[PDB]
Amino acid sequence: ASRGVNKVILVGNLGQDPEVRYMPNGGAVANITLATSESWRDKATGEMKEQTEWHRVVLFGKLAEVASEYLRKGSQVYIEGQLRTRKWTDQSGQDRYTTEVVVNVGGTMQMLGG
Amino acid sequence: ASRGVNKVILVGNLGQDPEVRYMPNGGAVANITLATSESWRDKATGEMKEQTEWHRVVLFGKLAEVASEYLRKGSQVYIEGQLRTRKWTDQSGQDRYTTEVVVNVGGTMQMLGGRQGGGA
Amino acid sequence: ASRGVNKVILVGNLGQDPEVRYMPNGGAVANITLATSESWRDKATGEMKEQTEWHRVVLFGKLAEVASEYLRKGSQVYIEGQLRTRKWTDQSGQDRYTTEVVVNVGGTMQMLGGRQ
Amino acid sequence: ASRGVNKVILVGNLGQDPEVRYMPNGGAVANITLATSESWRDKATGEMKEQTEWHRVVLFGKLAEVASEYLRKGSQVYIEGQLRTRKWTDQSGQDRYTTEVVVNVGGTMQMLGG
Repeated sequence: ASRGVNKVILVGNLGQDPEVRYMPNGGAVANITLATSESWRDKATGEMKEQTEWHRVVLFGKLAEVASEYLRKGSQVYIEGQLRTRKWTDQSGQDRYTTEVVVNVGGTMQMLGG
Repeated sequence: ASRGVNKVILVGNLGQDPEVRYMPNGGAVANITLATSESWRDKATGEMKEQTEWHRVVLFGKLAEVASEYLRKGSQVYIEGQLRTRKWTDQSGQDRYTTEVVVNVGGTMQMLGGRQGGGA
Repeated sequence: ASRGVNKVILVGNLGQDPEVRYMPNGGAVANITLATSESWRDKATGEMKEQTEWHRVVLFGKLAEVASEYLRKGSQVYIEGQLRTRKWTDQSGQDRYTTEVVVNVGGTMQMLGGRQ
Repeated sequence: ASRGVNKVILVGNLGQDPEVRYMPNGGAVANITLATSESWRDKATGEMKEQTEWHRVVLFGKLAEVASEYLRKGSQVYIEGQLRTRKWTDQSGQDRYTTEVVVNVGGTMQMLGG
């Protein structure tokens, strides 16, 4: 063929309110940041030893809007976007961010969250 | 005591042979780079186009090894790892890479895929 | 292709309290039934129509227990088991049930309150 | 309280030709049967036993067609449908089949390369 399967699945809480914004063509684009966590106590020296990944998801169109009107910090959502590392040059050098992009092929859904 | 679900699923072809290591000379860590692709005929030229994401997957333990013994450039694998963006300071500033880490909760599997008969 | 990938992912609510069982082996086996839902509109025969699949998940070992101690009707869990249609002859004919089996390769996790 | 996430992911080989049908008036419906496998040696016998699940996937629209035109037996596909147990009364009693339904939210893709 010439395609493959690039899929990301997430169940997490927004760590910050939806970071909305618009662009050319007049685009709706939410930038929520999810946080998954995985703990595993045993053999160390003190207290606690948890780890929590922070995903940089990226919504578009409706979802973007939806996110904006109803998503809040603490909420718990299920994302089915896809990996998309994007290059951008900072105030000098080139930086790239891998973000969770939910475009059609996937979709957000929230739970009872908090 | 937080958890949630951080899962990545990939079906793709390695774009470069597998980068394998062993620490402590057995904590094997493979670093294969997958490539997924998504085309479409560009409408304004009518020509063919194709953007292709390159994922940086990371295998461990057995899979790492497995990858090493049987995973070659162009091979097609199914990974079920999880997202793990990790921070590292370059030769000056701080950089972070989001890699596909396959640790237990997931696992690699290859298809007959493309480009075989290695050792002509 | 020689082994393939059989994976099921679910986010749903138990429709009834668990159903723990202990087999000779000594293991515990929870049989919670999840319910996913998908509503939608039309123009043929219906209003805002909603159909809801009922998955028959199957837990083992710890999870089975966990489920038992803290899973009740209405809880919301994330299962990562695998499809497993199993044949069994009823009080006469042969019947087969496709159940969501979570064995190692996957795992349960609940939303809103947990092992806490 | 009217959703959740019901998703099935499969990478497998059709165990035989895709049963391709074109509904009463138009849209088709493919009925390919996937086969996943899981082996292991016997902790005593040493035999290389292997259990293999057979999924009953269901394609629609394009995919259905695609399947028909290019999915040959033995083909290896990736399905991203969702679980859908459906009730039907046999030539007497009530029977229910849990099938892998690929409707929009998912999609078929075959492997090959050679």
